[PDB]
Amino acid sequence: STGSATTTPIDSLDDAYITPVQIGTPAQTLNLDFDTGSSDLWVFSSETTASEVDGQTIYTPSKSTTAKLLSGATWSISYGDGSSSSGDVYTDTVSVGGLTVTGQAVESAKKVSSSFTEDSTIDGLLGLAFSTLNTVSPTQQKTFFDNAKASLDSPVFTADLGYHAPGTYNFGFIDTTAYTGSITYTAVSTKQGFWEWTSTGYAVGSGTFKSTSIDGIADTGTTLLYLPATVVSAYWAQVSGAKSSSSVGGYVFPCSATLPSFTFGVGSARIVIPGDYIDFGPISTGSSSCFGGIQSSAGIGINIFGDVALKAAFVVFNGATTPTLGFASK
Ligand SMILES: C#CCN(C)Cc1nc([C@]2(O)CN[C@@H](c3nc(-c4ccc(Br)cc4)no3)C2)cs1
Repeated sequence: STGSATTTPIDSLDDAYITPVQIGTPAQTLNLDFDTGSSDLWVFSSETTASEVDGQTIYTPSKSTTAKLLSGATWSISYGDGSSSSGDVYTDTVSVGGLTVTGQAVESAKKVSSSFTEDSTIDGLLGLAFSTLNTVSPTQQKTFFDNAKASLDSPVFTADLGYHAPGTYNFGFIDTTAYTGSITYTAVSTKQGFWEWTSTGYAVGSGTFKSTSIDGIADTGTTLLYLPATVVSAYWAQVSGAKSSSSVGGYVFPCSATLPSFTFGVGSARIVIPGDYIDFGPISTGSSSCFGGIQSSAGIGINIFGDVALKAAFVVFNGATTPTLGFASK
């Protein structure tokens, strides 16, 4: 089997991408944030504390003929921004882009933190990291991909995120029309539960390439590109007036600037992030200070190839017995 679904930016900055997911019978369609950096499929629901729901579409398990309480199971998760959610668990039929998993754990939120409430466009998350990170207790649950894997034509999914435009998540096949050149595959470590790999270096703008190993994770659920402070400083040093602002929480730059590209290495191949992809616009409405799309990982303990990087590429998440990541230009 295969599936194919369109993913759409939630706003004009590409802060996140949402993909429609069918849950239950009859289908209840919720728009979920596919997150290769976590492993829980959780939704706003009829159980979510009413004051914490503000415009989201909710899953109502009592209206699904295929829903079953996963008795005694609970879940609780926090994300890198400090947001969190928790609740109980149903199993139900879940379909993405025509690909169906029966008995998928659907984690129903009883509580969500303020950043989730405030984002009316995100109805929940669909985790696509390794199932060893799933938070359901006492019986850990598998991701949608892990459950689908054995049925897929090939044990892969691909992320083809757009820049200020929709893109595609495919399951079970590689769309050879969706990229240019070849896909370069690179080894993955699953030891931390992430799609963790080692970039071979970077370049700023038209500069020469610096060969240096950069461990990090491919994370569709993170907006920005978080890299070591040395690399990030070398990038922003090329932008007049750019500086790290403790009050804003990262590098800002004059909105009057044109930004240089940023290249990262994948083996002997290179992915070039256009400068415009690094512009996240005014820090507040009307400001002439703009927020940078490349930020230091120093406070977080891990480098993160988030959407800024991934949307410059066609990315293969190969979940074969030895997992690998593939990157192609597009
Ligand atoms: C600090 C620190 C150390 N590490 C915990 C950093 C890491 N963080 C991760 C994620 O938590 C998983 N994917 C990202 C993600 N964030 C979301 C999200 C959050 C809020 C809202 Br509102 C909507 C979506 N979805 O995915 C970040 C992996 S490693």
